[PDB]
Amino acid sequence: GEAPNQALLRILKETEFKKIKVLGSGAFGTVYKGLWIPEGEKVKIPVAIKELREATSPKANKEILDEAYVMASVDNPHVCRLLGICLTSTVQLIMQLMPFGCLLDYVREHKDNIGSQYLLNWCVQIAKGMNYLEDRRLVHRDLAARNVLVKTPQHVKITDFGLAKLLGAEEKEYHAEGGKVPIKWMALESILHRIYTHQSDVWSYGVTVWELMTFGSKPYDGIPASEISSILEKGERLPQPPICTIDVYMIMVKCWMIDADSRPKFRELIIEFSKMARDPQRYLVIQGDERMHLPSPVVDADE
Ligand SMILES: CCN1CCN(Cc2ccc(-c3cc4c(N[C@H](C)c5ccccc5)ncnc4[nH]3)cc2)CC1
Repeated sequence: GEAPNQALLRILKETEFKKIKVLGSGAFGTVYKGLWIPEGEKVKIPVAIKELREATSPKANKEILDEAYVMASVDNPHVCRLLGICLTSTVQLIMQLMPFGCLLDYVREHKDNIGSQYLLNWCVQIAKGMNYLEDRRLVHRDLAARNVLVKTPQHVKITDFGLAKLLGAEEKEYHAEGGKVPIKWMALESILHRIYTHQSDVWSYGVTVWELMTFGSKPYDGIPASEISSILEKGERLPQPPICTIDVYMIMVKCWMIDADSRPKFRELIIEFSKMARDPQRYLVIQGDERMHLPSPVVDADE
C-alpha cells in the first residue's frame, strides 16, 4: 500500500477481438467466448469477454471502472486478472479464458472421478486466493462455486468482483445499498444490516466448500430465500456432507457462527486445509478414492 502500483491497464478496440459463442447470459450482461488478436503480433489468445448491460446513470457508470480497476490491479495465482478493457458506449471487460468453466459446473459433471486430493486442494487454493484479496483490503461479497473458475483441474482461480469494494485507511467494514445479492451465500449480518467484511466472505467460503463436498448440491434447496435469516438465527445450518469427515465439517460449522469474530481467518484456513491436503483420505471419505486420479505437482496467454 505504498509502492508504485504500476498495473498495466491495456485498452483495446472492438476490432482486436471477436466473440465466438456465448457462455453466460443474464441481466448482469452477456459473457462470450472469443479470441483476442492484439494489434500487430500474429497470435490469437482465447478470452472471456463480459459485455454487461448499458449503464443507466453516471453514478452507476463510475462503478464499472472501479470493478475494472481492481480486477486489473490484482496479481495472484488464484485470482483472475483483467486482461484488457474496451471502452465503447457499452463497456467490455476482457479476461484470459479459463476453458473448463466454473468449478460448480465442473464438480457436477465429473462428480464421479473427483477424488479427495482434488477437493481439498481446491479448498486450499480458494483460501490462498481470498487471503490475497484480504491483504489488499478487498471484500469480495460474492463467493460461490459459480464464481470459482477452473483454469486446469489442478489450478483454480477466483473471479467476478461485480460487488468488490476497497477498504479505506481506517475501515473495518462496508455498508451496501440495495442491489441484487445471493441471500443463500451471505452471513447473517449481511442479510440483517448489509454488512460486508472479510469475515462475511469467510461465511461464503464455508458455503462454497460445502458446495464442493456435496458435489454440486443446492444449499438449502426448496427453502425460499426469504426466511433464510430465521432458520439461521434459529441455529440451523447446512447438513454434514455424506463424504465429509467431522474434522472437515467442523470447519464449515465454525465458518457459520453468528459471531463474525469466531469464524476462522483465511490465513488459518489455508494452513488447516493444507495440513489436511497431506493424507487426504483421513479427512474425506469417498467410495473409490483408491481409484481417482492425483495431480502430480490457437495460442494461450501468459505471452
Ligand atoms: C458441460 C459443461 N458446460 C460446458 C463447459 N463449461 C462452459 C464454460 C466454459 C468456460 C466458462 C468461462 C467463463 C469465464 C469467465 N467468466 C467470468 C464471469 C468473467 C470475468 C471477467 C470478464 C469476463 C468473464 N472468465 C474467464 N474465463 C471463463 N471461462 C464458462 C462456462 C461448463 C458448461
